[PDB]
Amino acid sequence: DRINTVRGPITISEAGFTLTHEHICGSSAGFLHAWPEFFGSRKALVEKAVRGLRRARAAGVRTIVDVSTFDCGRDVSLLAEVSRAADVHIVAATGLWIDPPLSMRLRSVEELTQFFLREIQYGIEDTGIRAGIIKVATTGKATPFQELVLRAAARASLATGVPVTTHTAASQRDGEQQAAIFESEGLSPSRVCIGHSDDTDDLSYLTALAARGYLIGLDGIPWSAINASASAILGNRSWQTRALLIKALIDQGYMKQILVSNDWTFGFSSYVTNIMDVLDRVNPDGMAFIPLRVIPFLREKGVPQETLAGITVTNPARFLSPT
Amino acid sequence: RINTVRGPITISEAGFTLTHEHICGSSAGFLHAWPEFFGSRKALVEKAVRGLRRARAAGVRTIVDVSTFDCGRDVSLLAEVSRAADVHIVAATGLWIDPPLSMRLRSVEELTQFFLREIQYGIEDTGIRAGIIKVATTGKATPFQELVLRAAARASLATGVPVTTHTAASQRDGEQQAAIFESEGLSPSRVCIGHSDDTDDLSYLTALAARGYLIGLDGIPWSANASASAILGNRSWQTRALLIKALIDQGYMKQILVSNDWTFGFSSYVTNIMDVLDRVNPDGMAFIPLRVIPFLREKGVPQETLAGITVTNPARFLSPT
Ligand SMILES: CCOP(=O)(O)OCC
Ligand SMILES: CCOP(=O)(O)OCC
Ligand SMILES: [Co+2]
Ligand SMILES: [Co+2]
Ligand SMILES: [Co+2]
Ligand SMILES: [Co+2]
Repeated sequence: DRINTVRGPITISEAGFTLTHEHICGSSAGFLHAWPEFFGSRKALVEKAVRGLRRARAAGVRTIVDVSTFDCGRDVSLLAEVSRAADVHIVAATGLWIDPPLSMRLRSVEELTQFFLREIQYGIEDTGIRAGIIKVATTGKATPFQELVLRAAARASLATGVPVTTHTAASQRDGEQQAAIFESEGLSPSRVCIGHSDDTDDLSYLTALAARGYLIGLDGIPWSAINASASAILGNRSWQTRALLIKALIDQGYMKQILVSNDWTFGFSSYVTNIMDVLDRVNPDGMAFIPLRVIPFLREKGVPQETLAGITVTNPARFLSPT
Repeated sequence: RINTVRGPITISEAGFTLTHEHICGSSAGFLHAWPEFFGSRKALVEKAVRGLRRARAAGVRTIVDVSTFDCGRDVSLLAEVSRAADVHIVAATGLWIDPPLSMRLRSVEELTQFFLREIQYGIEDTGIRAGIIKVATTGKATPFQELVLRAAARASLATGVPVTTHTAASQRDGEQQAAIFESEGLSPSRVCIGHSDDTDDLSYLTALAARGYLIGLDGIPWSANASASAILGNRSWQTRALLIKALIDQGYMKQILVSNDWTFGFSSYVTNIMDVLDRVNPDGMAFIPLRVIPFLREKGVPQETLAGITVTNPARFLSPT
């Protein structure tokens, strides 16, 4: 009874192979509840999510961390249903993403701290489900509100021991501004993951954050566009280029600071209409891309099996553990 | 028949109707995720029930809650308060000033499907159908706001359900809204140009009323630090109320819709705004029948005209045609 999941508290050993940055549905607050037909139906979305996590479990995955926040349309009741049906542990998230509504964006740091603490200590909505991770975001230079979210995330993390994970515009080196704000609040670097870090080839930026104790979120491995709307989100860099960054950080002695994931989803309303149809053709493996296509690739390049097992099992366990 | 949060009602059951009100001004999913922001869900229900009972004792029989999906409309809350207070509440579809990513990236065809499902099928999984479409512009319409107005027009034309708007009246938004609605084939009699009491430009108001539009003089009690005087304004309630008399004197009594634009919870603004609002207007939703109606009677407006504005006009507006 260490890590909080959508099914209740589980132990460190029960976690196993863990994908640290995933989504069941990328949406907006109240959207799935108000317009389920957008995704065909709520039943069609549940079935697509259950089939996907079952194929991921058959490939080796035992736990996924759903980093969808309130404004990313997190519906913990959906997460609970798909978790139970697929028999895969799902860790829920609190925090705020890139689309906070007026009722969230006009709040103070004290109020946001109360909201984050409520979702971790009491529960999310009326479900009783407690969050086991805090997700925050910046897209370049932090807005005055985003600074308050990062400070509230840090204050909520120090009071509960629950980790913090971030969304970044990696090419603009956001991890450094996020890191500076977290440390100004007294938050330990070992409790933070700088996500979307595989969107850049700047190894100097990655190794420096890793040297301070930060976990590097190399979470968008299958995202490649090799269509203006699809190119702007997937990027023009291959999956191999993103995957070689895992090898590059191991070679420099930072195997303990790596967190790998797919940043996959089954429903996607916070982008263009038929993006889910384009995404499932680029990567038909889905969340099963890390154990099926990325792990045997790194084995062919010379990376040992024990260090890859240390990145997928030991690192997320230490990260998700309340300390 | 008009759809309410408790089901369909006849034109006669509507009675004295306030056409632009809110039980709670919030954001989508907010009340469900953070009810303690309002003290508790129970505290918000209790405040709303007492406020609606005060409105009922003053003569109000129906309120039109113009809160949209993005304004945090919770029809289950509206249903609970309507039952306890014995006041009919008409719910709304449409989009307000804060659409999230999943809404702002949608096409006109997709938004039309959404507005239609809330009117024809129901809101969420509640079975409660919307009886009005709420839209918004804050100055010149953004490309997205133009799509919302067109989708609102298409939803209205397929159902007969009316359209009510939010405007930046000082910038004369009603003229552009009118042009967009008319380009879609929407009859002016199915549209209310709201927040029209935010301007003293009578020429702009009469020009729209002459074309057949309903003029929403909906923020009568809104009068005044920085955050307070920003939305409230420097003009008195009497100046806002005299716009009702000014339009009757020009022969447009049938084109007037009056309301308070009140709320019992407000999270989509600064923290203790509710404490500021409750002292500016202690009457709440009872402001229109308790203060505005006797004021207009003192100025020479007949009771038959006032009953025409508060009972006849809203009934004709809400009735699907
Ligand atoms: C996946 C949907 O959310 P996101 O990770 O912010 O999108 C960019 C990868
Ligand atoms: C919640 C009410 O929002 P609004 O009617 O746009 O503004 C009221 C002054
Ligand atoms: Co992200
Ligand atoms: Co993500
Ligand atoms: Co308005
Ligand atoms: Co309003």
